[PDB]
Amino acid sequence: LSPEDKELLEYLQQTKAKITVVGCGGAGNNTITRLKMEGIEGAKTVAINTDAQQLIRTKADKKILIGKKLTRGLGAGGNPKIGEEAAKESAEEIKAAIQDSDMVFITCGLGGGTGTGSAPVVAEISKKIGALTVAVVTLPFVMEGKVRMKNAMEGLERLKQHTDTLVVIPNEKLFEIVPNMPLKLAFKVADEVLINAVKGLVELITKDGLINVDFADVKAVMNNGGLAMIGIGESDSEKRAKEAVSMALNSPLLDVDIDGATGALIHVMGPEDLTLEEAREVVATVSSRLDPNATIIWGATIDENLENTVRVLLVITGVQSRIEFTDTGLKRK
Ligand SMILES: Nc1nc2c(ncn2[C@@H]2O[C@H](COP(=O)(O)OP(=O)(O)OP(=O)(O)O)[C@@H](O)[C@H]2O)c(=O)[nH]1
Repeated sequence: LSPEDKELLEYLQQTKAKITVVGCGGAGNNTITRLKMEGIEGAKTVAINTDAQQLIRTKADKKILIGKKLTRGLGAGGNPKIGEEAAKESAEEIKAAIQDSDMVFITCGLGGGTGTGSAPVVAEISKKIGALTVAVVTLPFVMEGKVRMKNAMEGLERLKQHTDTLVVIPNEKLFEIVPNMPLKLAFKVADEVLINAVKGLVELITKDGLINVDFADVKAVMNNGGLAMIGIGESDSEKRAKEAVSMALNSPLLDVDIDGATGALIHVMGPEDLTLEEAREVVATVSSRLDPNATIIWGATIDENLENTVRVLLVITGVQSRIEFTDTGLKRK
């Protein structure tokens, strides 16, 4: 290299795109374990919990037992205030774990005491250290009771204050995607949706695909993404891409009017035969549903184990104006 280049290269050393995924509580730890095992690209995994038992069986690059003094390696018994206090007690440890992150993804299942209470604290620390802060959480199933939903919605309001983009997945809508879903599989299905949303979002940024995804562009869209919801579709039919995206756009997970969306993140995943043209069609389709002024970030990657199905992850941002937060859940205005 040359003097100019050598300098630049060194610059590239300091600069980067450090991404960290933080799973709080049992549901959050379960998600992290999966990401670590199946291997998530270009991202560090961090699991935190008050419950030492759940944490020890979890798998991640780093684990943080929060609230030692407060809970003594025990769970929060459903009390969000314990999770919040616990996270505060361990702020320094959490800070050390996500310290040099350019972007932090916070994931958990809202409704319990740990995830609900600590997620907002992790988010506050994430922004204070200057990282693009994104949350991807789930709301509980109706069958879990109103207390769990209230605590979740309150935690959702608190989280909303400290995140740059808050992606919310309504577990209850999973029953609209698979009507005859056996209760014993309800959480195994939610698990699948959570992983696809988080891994899908993370890899859209870190995984090499048929087209480059610029981190700066991702920042611009998510810096003020506000409240976001997802849509998931997949098809192996003649018009794989067309059907997949149609499924995503009509997904019950995307429970809101999207015409008033400020932006979107689109991740097209398919087998080795996936072309840029299919991905283009997915994006073209989505763009016609959103405001003509919305910013759309998209990518297309190859998923080794897909065979001949194309999957589409959609993330519509800035829909807070079309949603209302109630103690019973999210309601479309
Ligand atoms: N996908 C998924 N969601 C889960 C699972 N377990 C529970 N949930 C959901 O996540 C919410 C919070 O549960 P946990 O993560 O177990 O709770 P916690 O944050 O650890 O809180 P405490 O046990 O009170 O300390 C529940 O209300 C369910 O909606 C799981 O295995 N997978």
